[PDB]
This record gives sequence, structure tokens and C-alpha cells, in this order.
Amino acid sequence: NPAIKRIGNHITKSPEDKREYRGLELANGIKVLLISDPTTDKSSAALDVHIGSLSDPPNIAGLSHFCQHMLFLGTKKYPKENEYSQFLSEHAGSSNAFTSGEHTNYYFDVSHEHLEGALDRFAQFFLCPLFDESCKDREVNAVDSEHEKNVMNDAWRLFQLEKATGNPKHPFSKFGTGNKYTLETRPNQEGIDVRQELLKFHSAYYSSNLMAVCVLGRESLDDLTNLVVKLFSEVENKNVPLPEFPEHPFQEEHLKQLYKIVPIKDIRNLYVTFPIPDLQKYYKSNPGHYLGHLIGHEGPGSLLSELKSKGWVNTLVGGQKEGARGFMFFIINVDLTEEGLLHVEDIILHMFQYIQKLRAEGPQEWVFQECKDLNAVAFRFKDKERPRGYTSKIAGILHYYPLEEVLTAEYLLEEFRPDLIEMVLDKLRPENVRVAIVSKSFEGKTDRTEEWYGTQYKQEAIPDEVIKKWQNADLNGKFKLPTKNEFIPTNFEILPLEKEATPYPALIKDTAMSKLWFKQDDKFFLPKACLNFEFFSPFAYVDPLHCNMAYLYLELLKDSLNEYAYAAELAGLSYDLQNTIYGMYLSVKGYNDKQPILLKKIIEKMATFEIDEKRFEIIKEAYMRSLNNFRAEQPHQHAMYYLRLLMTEVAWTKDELKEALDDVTLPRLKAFIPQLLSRLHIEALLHGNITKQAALGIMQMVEDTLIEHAHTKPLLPSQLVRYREVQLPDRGWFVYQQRNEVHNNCGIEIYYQTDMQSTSENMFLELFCQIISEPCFNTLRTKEQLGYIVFSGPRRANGIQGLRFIIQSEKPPHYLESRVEAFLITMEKSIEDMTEEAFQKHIQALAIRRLDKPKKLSAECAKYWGEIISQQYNFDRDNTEVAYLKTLTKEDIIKFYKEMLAVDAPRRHKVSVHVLAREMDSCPVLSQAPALPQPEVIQNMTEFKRGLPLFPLVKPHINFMA
Repeated sequence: NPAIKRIGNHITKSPEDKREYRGLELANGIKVLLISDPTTDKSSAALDVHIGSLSDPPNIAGLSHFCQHMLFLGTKKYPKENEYSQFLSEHAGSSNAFTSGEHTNYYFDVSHEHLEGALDRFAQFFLCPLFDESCKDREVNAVDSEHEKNVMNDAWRLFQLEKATGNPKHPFSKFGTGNKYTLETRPNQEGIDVRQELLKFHSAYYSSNLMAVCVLGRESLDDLTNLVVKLFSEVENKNVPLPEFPEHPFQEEHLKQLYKIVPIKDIRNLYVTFPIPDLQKYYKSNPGHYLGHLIGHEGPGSLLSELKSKGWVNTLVGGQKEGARGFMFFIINVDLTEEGLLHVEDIILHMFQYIQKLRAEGPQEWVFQECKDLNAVAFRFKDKERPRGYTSKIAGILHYYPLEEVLTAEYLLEEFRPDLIEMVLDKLRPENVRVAIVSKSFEGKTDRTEEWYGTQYKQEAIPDEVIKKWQNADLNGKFKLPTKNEFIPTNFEILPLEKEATPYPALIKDTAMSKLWFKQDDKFFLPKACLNFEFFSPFAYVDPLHCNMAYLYLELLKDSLNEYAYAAELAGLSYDLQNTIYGMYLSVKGYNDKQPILLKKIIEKMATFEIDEKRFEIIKEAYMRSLNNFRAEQPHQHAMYYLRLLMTEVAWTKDELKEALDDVTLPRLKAFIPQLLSRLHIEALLHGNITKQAALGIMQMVEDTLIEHAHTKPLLPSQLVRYREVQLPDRGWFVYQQRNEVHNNCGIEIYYQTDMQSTSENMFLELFCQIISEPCFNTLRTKEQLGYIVFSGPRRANGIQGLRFIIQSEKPPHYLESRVEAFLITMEKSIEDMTEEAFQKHIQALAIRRLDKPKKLSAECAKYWGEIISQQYNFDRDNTEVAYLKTLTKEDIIKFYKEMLAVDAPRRHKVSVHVLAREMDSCPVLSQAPALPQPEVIQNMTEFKRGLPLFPLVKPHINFMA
């Protein structure tokens, strides 16, 4: 009563959302949204502090981010550096946090039965962080590593280069991540006791008046209230003024500027920016979004359309970009074709012509009304959120909207504002534009360097002569506003539940041409459906060349429908179409009303496709760069890539692919498509607000369309070939080594292949993985600090599984190899030493993780899809496997380890991929690392697979139907 300052009134929610809500402000001024969901299997809490990088003291960059890391390492109440993390994993929970320029958001989830234990521990982060001295030195490393991975990343480099091109005095120029230099090195060589700096900052800013909390669980709103009051009213209120940044970081001297940047990958991009006022307050009208919607439009008449037709650009992004309380930006970025790179001037001219067209037409309330009506539908039928994301999201926005509005606030438009719309529009002018071109062509031509990432760039002033030509931009007949979106749904009737309906997808069609799986939605009751289609054809992956074609074909098809599908896009109807090693994949997700129309359009197009000369050349050129650009991917990604190539029966490599690419000609492609489409087998899963007859017809309509235009006939059954995984030999150990020429770190994946998937083998691996999950992180990272990326878990492919570790670090692979091997022995002991309850706790957490039920249609659909793709069709796996899981004993897991994992194990199957750093030319191969044998260094992948047997495929769980 006196701990609570205010109780908001009914929190406006959708009539579909059955969760209970209560808004409220505490005495200390913390804003809170309580969420009651009696059915959730996992509860959640999140706290957003409205302070971040921008408030980073000038002499210690990234203190806010560092502080973020440190709170997870111990409090007075719970001293153990890993007490928080360990408590979550043991109770099926997870957690994380992030830091932005004005916020620090911490969140977690845990089994619904441990919200308190969880939340209690969590609250200490904001009451008594210990900021231990030993944890501080260790963790400064993790941060450094995090920043390390970002250095060779084009996105991060441009993100910071912007901050560096504006007013240096503005806190916007700050380096938010920090690293070893700014967080330890420099501080030292300047006499700074960081543990104090952390303590300082935390006390100065973690004031209750600047915090929002969101908690969700099965407890009653009343119970949730007491709970939050109990653990949070004790957070002190130092009435700290919320940082404001009136006055744009981009001032006059920063306008009419041109920057030429050299990228890491081979990409071509034009970045156009305009400084705009902070539009956040205008959330009920959203003038910036109106302009974003139009300028960003991709349908007929749109700017993107003309820019694409002149073959200058391929994609476009327009709209308002966020800055901070006090300033925002309005951007328009397009990628560039080769020709496009030479018409940047003209491209920007068109941009100003389209904008001029907007001025000429003036606000358009029907467009507002359309966006408004759409958004209304969106909110009503919004899918239920996974609790963690939801709590995290509400927590952050509680800082911007009235308790009552925190839900509807970002979805419901309320007021039409011609005035605002015209105000922002008036800022999209040549006199205050910023232009940035990103091209390798600038290699050598630059004369400046961004200090933090090392970005190569030159700066010029845009010639008043040119600025002038842009102001004179007059209307262009190629530009027309969009017309009424005929794709907007209107039918939301949720069909009654057919009596013969079932709990799992049913096989309702089994023919040479197609195997149709179907399930009518029996739990989410939203006017949506998922139409998933698997197209099988040997000619999609038959050889490198055909792979490039299957890809280019589908990519050109998507390009043609783009302009037509953009509408369906904005209307909650979208499709995913891509080539696979088995042929093709198509998925249509969204409101069911208009799906059949889009589907039919998609299939009809792919069966009667006519390739454009110019589009083919442009797309191909990009595909080339795309394959090449893999060399700029992170080490650990390279590691996973290679291990995938090595363990799979068939697998063309990016080198092979780009080699075969030149041989792909327009004629050649035109011939490929019909051959691809001539013989197929389709396996589909239709799931949602749809009936069995509706579904059978969709399946028949697809089949029929193909038959009529591609004369497609059935694939033979024996032709339905699946690839196998290479069978490693008992007690073997191979090492395949490569070098990452861009990044300056090492990567590594170690895979201990066990056996074919199966109820028993599966759980043995899953329980063991559950048990070592946090310990691994805690050991290889928290303690040993090997690097930012440290992962462990099961590996599942081609029906086979195993335990694997992935690490990206500065230390050499062979070194990581040792520490891991060591960690393995540490776990063996740990397992012998843990109490029986400890063990049972782990079983329970695994169980809860597996039995967690999907909250939305796409989620449930996906689990099914997987059983189908894997041809295992084990739709009841979770109940079965958990049942079995509960039967395991500390003894079983020890046996499984001794037999499959232990360094001296009889059936240890070990493969390693070492990806060396840029600087290391070559290289070899506290805890006690078991003495390792002599690995057999893989010289050639083809040879490697030839000399080993291949496993069999898993036997399909016969789903007797008709």
C-alpha cells in the first residue's frame, strides 16, 4: 500500500490475449507490468535501466556495457560468481542482457516453479553487485573478445564510422562496446581503480526512478504484485535526471557531406541520411512511418521499382532510424549494381524526385487509414510471445508509454497528422543530406581511418553545383503512389473443429506425386495458416553447376514476384522460397484468407517462368560476390562450414560453386528449369485455420498447376535419395586445418560422433549435454576466458548425432583442444561427485525444456516440419523421450561417457576443425588435459570420405494412415 505509488487501470490488450495484466508504479518510482499466465511452463522477469553507452564516462569507454557483464558475477546476498547462471540451468532457465545507447536490459526465464528463487537472485544485481576484483580482470577479456569479433564486420564498422563523422563533442561519437584497452590497459596506465568506477557508475545511475520491470508467471496478479514489491521496493531512488540530447549530433558542418568507404566484404552500397527531430512523442500518428512506408515502398510506382529497372539498385530501405532522446535520422539506403555505382548522382536525384512527388500530393489519409487498419488486425491476432522476449520488450517500452498503453502503444495509430507529415518531409532536402558510398573501388583512394575499427575512408563536400541540381528535382512520371492494397485480409472466421481432426499432423495423401501431411489448428485459434512444401528433384544438387542454377532460378523468380508480393507482405502474407540439396523449399505463412491466391501465383510463375536478360546478369554477378564474401565470415563459422563438408556424403564447396558459376549461361539456365520441373515428388504440411478439404485442394491445385505448365510427373521412390553422414572409426581422431584470411582469431569445432539417433542415444546425449552446459560456459569462458564465443551441445545431422564444442578465440586451436579435453575430465568427476538429487534436478530441467509447449502456430508447425524433413515423423517424440529420460541414472550417463566420450574410450569418434587466424602462418595439434594421441591430419576431403563407411539412414516412424 505505501510501497506502491500507483496502480494503472485496465491494461488494454487484445481480446484474443487470455493473459492477465496489471500496471503499477512503486514508491521508489520503478514502473512495473505484471503478467499472469496460469499455463506458462516457463516464467520470466526483465529489468530495463534507462542508462547506457551514451552515459559512458569519457575516460572509460564501455563502462556501462562492462558493468552489464559484471552484475552476473556475484552479489553480497549470493557471492558465487556463477550462482545466477547455475541456478537457472538447474531449473530450465536461461538469461542474457544487452546495452544500447540509452538502456541496459537484463532478463531471464526459468521453470514456472522457480520465479522467486530466480527473481530474488536477479534483484541483487541492482542492490549489491560485488564487482569482484578477480572477476573484473577475467571478464574484461570477454568484452575484448566480443569487440574483437566485430572489428572485421562491415556493419559494425559503418555503425561506428557514422558516430565518428558527426560532432566529436556529442556523446553520440562514443565507442559503446569497449575492450581490453579502454577497460583495463588505459585505465591502469592512468591510475584508475575500475572496481570503484564500476561501483561509482552503478550507484550514480542504477536509480529506481530510472527502472522498469516486467514479470510474468502463473501466479495471480495479486501474488505477482506482492512478489515484486518484496524484492524491489528496496531499490534506492537517487532521483537521477534522465539524459537528454537536444541538438543533433549532425550539425551544419556535417551536412552536404560525402564519404567513400572501403568495405571488408566486396559489397556496393549507397547510404543517404537526413537529420530529423525526435519523433518518438508523435507515436499516435507516426509521421516518420508514413514517409517510410511510401519512400520505402516496393510495389508498382515505387522509387525502388524505377531504380531497379535502370538496373542501378537491387534492394532499398527507407524510413526513420532511431538516434536517442532528442534526435533521429531518416535514411534511404540501397545496394548498388556495378552500373549503379556509376550513377549514384542520378540515383540520389530520383530519390529527391520521388520525395518531390510526395510534396506534390501532400498527406494522404487513405494511406494512413490503411496502415492503421492493418496495424489493428496485427495487434488483435498477434501471436503469443515466448515469455523472455516479451518481458524484455515490455520492460524497455515501459519507459515510453502510459502503463495502460504499453501493449497497444506500438501497434495502434490514432491520429492523422498532415502537419507532422509535412514537417518531417520538409527535412528530406538536398541541403541537409549526407551521402556515403561503400565500394572496394575506393581501395587506395582513401586518406582517413576510423580509430576503433580501422575503417579506410575519404571525405568530400558535395558540390553546391550538384546540391543545386537535386533541389531542382522535378516530378518524374515513373513515380506513382501505391494504390489500394487488394491483399488486405477481411475474412477472419475461425472454422469449427472438424470432428475427425487429430492432435498430430495426419497423412491425408500418399501418392507418387505427393505425400500431404495436415493438421487443423486445435489450440491457437487465429485466422492464420502455414503451407509448407518440399519439392524433390535430383537435378537441384546433382553437381555444382546445377546447384548454381537451382539457386539463380529461384532467386530470379523471387525478383519478378517481388513487386507483386510486397503488398501481400504488408498484409501479413509472406513466402519463403529457396533451393536445397534435395531440390526446393516453399513456405507460405500468414492470414489464411488470401494465401491460395499468393500460392497459386507463386506456383504458376515458377512453372512458366521467363528470365529477364538484364536481371540474370545482375543477380549472377551478385551471387559471385556472395560466394566470395564467405572468406570474410568469422572463423567459427568457417569451422562449422568445413565440418559440414567433411561429414556429409555429398556437398559441393563454395570454391567448386563459384568455379562452376561462369559456365552458367542464360541459354543453359532456360534449359535447366524445365528439366528441374519435369519430375518431382512433393511432401507438404498444411497447418492452421484450414480444413481437410481446403488443404487437399491446395495440394491438388499446386500439383495441377505444375502438371499443366511443366508436364511434371512423379519421381520414382528409389530416386528419393537422402545423404548419409561419414562413419568415423572406433578410437579415431582426425584434424582438418585451414586459415581465415580476414579475421585475426581462431575458430574450432570438435565433434565427438556417437551413434545413430534413437530414443536411448538421444537422451544419453541430451542429459549429458544438459549437465555440462553451464559448467562448460563457466569453465571455458567465465574462468578460463578462452573467448567470447564458447558453445557446447548436441550435433544432429543425417540421422546421426554427437557432442560438439565450438570456440572462437585468440589462443591457437591445439591449445583450445587441450582445455576442452581437460574440461571433459572435470565433468566426469563432477558427475561422480554430484548428489543423486543434483542428477534428478538435471533430468527435470531437460524434461521441462523439452515439454515446453509452443505458444504460436508457426512454432508448433515447425516442430512437425522437422519430424517430416528428417523423415523420422516422430510427432510424439517429446512425451516418449521425456518418459525414457526419467529412467536414466547417474550410472547410465557414466557408462555412456566411459564408452563414447572419455579420451581412452573404446568407441570415441573424434573430428576437429582448426581454423587459424590471419596472422598465424601455420600451427600444430589450471586443469589437467589428458595426454592426446597423434591426430590423422586430413589433407583432402574427397579422399577422407572415400576411405570411410557411411552410416545408414534412420528408419521412419510408420504413421499408418491413408
